Amino acid sequence: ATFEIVNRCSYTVWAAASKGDAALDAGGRQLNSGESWTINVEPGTKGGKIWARTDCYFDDSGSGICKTGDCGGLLRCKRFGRPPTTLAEFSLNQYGKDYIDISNIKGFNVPMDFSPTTRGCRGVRCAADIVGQCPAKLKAPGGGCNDACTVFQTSEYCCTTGKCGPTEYSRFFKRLCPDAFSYVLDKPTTVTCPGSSNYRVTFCPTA
Repeated sequence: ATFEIVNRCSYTVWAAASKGDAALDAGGRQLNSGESWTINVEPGTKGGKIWARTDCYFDDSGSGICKTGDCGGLLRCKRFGRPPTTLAEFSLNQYGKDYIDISNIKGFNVPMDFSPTTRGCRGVRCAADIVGQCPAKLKAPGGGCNDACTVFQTSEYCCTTGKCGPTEYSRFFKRLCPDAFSYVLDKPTTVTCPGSSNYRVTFCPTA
């Protein structure tokens, strides 16, 4: 499977890509404005994610920092990212089907489009101006908009039981971004496409 991570943002970003315990394809890139990087994701791959890192410096040694989605300090993300981050997440070939989906459970820090490039199903999207109306207590350290948990690490906000519920915060994201997860116990927003379908990820969708 191929994912086309297109960067439409007016700035530079370091798209990111991990299956959490490892990179997915090349793990990390940097695209300037209007650039795409094409990664081959392994078939049957479970639980990969793609996100975007903001405001960074990495040497000729793949280290450094990013105000957002910093993955243990390194270009080539082999590990998931530091909050706050719009979460592009897929599981492929789990019995004929594929699972695409965007989640704000890890916050928001860049608008995204995750859409199939094949025939089959729908893409999902979360391009509202989150940073723009982020509640000030979610107001982000880097230039994103943090999630309750990353902000209080309280039970409530963290679903630190299993038994959960919605919060005045979870719905800010949900009022804004309905097709994405605003919390764990969130009525899943998954979009089951066809097996082996190819996708396209877009940073700063039409707008």
